[PDB]
Amino acid sequence: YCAAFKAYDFFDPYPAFAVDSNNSLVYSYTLNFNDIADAVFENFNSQGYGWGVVGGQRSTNITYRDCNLNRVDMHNPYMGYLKVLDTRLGTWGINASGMGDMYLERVTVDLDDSAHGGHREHEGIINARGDFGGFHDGGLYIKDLTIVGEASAFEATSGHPVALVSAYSFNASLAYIPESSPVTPWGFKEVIVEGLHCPFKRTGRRFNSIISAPSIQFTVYHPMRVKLEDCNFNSTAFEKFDLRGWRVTPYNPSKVGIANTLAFRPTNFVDVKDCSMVGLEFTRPTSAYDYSNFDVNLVNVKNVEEHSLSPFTLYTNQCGRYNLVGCGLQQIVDKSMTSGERANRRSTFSVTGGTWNSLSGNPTDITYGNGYDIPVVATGVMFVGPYSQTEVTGANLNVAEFVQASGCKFLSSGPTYIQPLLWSGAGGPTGASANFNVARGNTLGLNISAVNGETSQVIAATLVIPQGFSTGPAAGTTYGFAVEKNINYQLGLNARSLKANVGLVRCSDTITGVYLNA
Amino acid sequence: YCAAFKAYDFFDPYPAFAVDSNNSLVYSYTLNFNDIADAVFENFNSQGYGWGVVGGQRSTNITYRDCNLNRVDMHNPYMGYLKVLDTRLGTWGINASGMGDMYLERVTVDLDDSAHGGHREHEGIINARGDFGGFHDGGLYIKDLTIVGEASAFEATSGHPVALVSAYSFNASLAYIPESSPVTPWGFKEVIVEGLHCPFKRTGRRFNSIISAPSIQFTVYHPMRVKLEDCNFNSTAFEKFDLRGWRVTPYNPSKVGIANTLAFRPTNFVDVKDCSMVGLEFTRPTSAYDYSNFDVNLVNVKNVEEHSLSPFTLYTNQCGRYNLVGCGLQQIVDKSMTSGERANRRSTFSVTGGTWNSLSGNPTDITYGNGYDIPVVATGVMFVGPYSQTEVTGANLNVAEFVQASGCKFLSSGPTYIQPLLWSGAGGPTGASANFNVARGNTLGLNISAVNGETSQVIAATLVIPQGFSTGPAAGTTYGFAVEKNINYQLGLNARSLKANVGLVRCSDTITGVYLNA
Repeated sequence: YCAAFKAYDFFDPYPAFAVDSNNSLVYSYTLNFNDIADAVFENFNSQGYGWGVVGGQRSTNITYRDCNLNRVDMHNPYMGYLKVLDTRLGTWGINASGMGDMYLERVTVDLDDSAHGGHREHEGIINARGDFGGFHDGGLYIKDLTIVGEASAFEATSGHPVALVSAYSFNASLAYIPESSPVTPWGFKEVIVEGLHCPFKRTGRRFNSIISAPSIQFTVYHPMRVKLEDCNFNSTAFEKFDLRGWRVTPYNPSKVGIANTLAFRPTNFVDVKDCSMVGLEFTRPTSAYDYSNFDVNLVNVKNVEEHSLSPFTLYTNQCGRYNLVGCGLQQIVDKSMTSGERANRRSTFSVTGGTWNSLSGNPTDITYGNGYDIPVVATGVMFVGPYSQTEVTGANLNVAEFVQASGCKFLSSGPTYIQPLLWSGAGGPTGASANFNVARGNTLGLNISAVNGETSQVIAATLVIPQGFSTGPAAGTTYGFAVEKNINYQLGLNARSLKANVGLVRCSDTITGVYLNA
Repeated sequence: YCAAFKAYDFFDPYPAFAVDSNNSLVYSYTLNFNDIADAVFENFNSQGYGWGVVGGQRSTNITYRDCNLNRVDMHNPYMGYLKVLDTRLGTWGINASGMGDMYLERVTVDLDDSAHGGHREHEGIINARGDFGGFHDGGLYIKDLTIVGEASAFEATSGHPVALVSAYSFNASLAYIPESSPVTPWGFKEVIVEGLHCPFKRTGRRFNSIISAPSIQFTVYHPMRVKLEDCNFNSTAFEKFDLRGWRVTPYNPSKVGIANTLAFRPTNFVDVKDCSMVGLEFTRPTSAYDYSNFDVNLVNVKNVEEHSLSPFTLYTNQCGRYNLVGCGLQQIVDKSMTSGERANRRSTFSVTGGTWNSLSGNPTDITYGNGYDIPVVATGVMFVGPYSQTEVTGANLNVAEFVQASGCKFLSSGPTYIQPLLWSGAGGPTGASANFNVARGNTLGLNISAVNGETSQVIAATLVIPQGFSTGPAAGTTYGFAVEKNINYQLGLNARSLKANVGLVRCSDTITGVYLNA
């Protein structure tokens, strides 16, 4: 019952290490307060091994400035704001349920936990209270966060590193939010991270998950909006968004099954700008909880560190819409590597600008419904990979079937640019057998060798695949001087929903090759 | 005449509430200073109803930190800088004319004004002094501003909520900047807002305007550059940029009439990124003050709250260039809802990526000059709305006439995609009548039923509308095997500036339908 005060340079050489008969850690606090308001703590010094040194309950407008503590904690939720500025934090991080907003600025976290064997009560760095239901009805705003250490002792027992943000309940029959309560059970309403620095390289992935709910109690919602900006993870493995332990979103209370991402409203939003990772993964929830529709925006995302190659790959398993602008893309895979599932809904992908360097593989790996009804669209993209103009390679067929391109360039190795080859043979007047799929809307070029009585000429024709308004084939005519005749060509088409299957190549003269005229 | 000092820990349980014989508020101060420099005020407590408790004149390099005051004010302009950090403010906000820069960081504003009978000296939250001409020759930089309350008394007595930033003069004959003065009469030279939080939902719109000049004195220029980022208005009505009441911009001193927004230089710049609002509106000034040319950039703008649907609408009747990248667009309306005026000049629109979900209406509403000379250009956009492939609907004709699209998809309700239908009939050799407009540069596909002496075939042909270099019609030639003849078709065109009117459908065989091949 204190208000309008300020504390100053208390000095503790090291915190207490209290155990029980079984040599397991028990609670002990250097500072413990209940029912305070308008408090400022400055230059507090209690850092080291042991239990968290701060315990708070039912407080308002708490500020920590220039402190050196191993934990900032709050059992009963706070209200108003909670500010941690210019503070160095220990392995426990921050554990606080709240009905307000949390602010972090210029905070360093040290994750070493060697003295403790396992004993990690909350699996993330910034956590809600697992004994209060795991709710935080407010936003979290982070600026210039620095991470050092690894927390190897926890990883040995659990098998994975710590998460960045965690919000879950230990037991839904003891800690939960009742239906009649006016509290909205948000894990965190919003998460904004602007500036994450990791000066030391990590072999593997930096975090187990960005937002984690590793329980099976299903008490709180996944955050409505997550934004990452200027975050350098400095790791050699892809980061992932795990969505497998969250309550059903309040945007779909009736639990309507979504068939296409464009036929339902979005329920969650993710933005990543100017951040550096090797890859990003989205894992959908299990059945009876899979009713979300995500909206993802990626801008200028690639790997800048020298040890792990530049291009990044996008793994996805959750229904949603994906937009990429000026990114260093490597591959698009419609599966989650963590679980192995292969997607069960129709998504949307759009790529604008940047470079699509697939290295030694195909640009896309999409197999849900054989890839039909998946509109991958690219505009003004430079494609680098195992493409060829004289041989029909796997990359040539993959990019022609799955990607609708416009104003794009292709370059395998040489200083110049090439046109991918799709088919080679002799398309005479009786037809020739072909078998390959092309996305409707792509432009194809055909090299024609026209021969008259005693004269011949090389013809370069251009053909556009119809969008699918009709069941007719793709055909056209052109003229050639020095032979004084018309050249007629036609490609047979079989319906493949968004794509088309070429089954027969036919021309009045001989067609020698079909090229991707992107 | 004080300098190089600091003041700490002054507690005032509540500010003075001074009135006059007519029970109206009069001035009263807790702190008052003239001619100071290098001053720091920390932990000042004076909060509640009454007149603003701070009044300053002619100062340099003033700093407020960790304060709890109902107003921060400067009557005569300051120079150097003015900083408000980690401070809680009352309903008055900040009122300061300046000859320097203003900085705000982590400031909470409470808008409740019940005790006052609806009287506000200024109509915004951050204001320039109206008794000094309403000028501020310098920038305004805001970071993590939080708004609580509603200011219901002022809204009840005026009809609209308070504005965000305000700069105007009460009387131009008493407070103004003379021509011979070296002061440049900027309202605010630059406005940068990064982070706006509104934890409580508002029924209506949060602010009357972003930058407001609600007088008819015309003493200061509109801000040259305005930037918004990570702003969540949490309201159910659109926000608007009101451009009435501003002095003519110095970029057009001779007041040259602009006609196309591309033949004159830009005069004002607006950027909005990752903001959440229902809509956005631009209202042009009245005649004798409409000489501005705006440059607007919108990146990733949509509504994320659960109560108001995701897609956002753009209202504008002001001459300028508009760019949208990855936005959740609903409709583009070339009129102002506030005033009802439509337009008088030619603008430019460019849409890249994102989703264009028009719900149950048309994607565009453009009227000025019947839509001609307005180049709306889209690239890689997914269109959702009342489209149909078996029937001709208004959305089909609207999107065909007003939007020039390339690499775009259409989905009405189903799990698959459709091609909008523009015309149905029987286009024989004589020619069937038709009447519909299509923007030049779009690709049109037509379903043709070809019949030979005994054989028949379905033909799918594509056509590109010429850009307008000539007065000839759009024609083409294709070939069909199994009928052994060429198929010729032609669409009669009537020139409408950037568009073309199709008046006749002609083909040697029968044309049964015309589709938008995008």
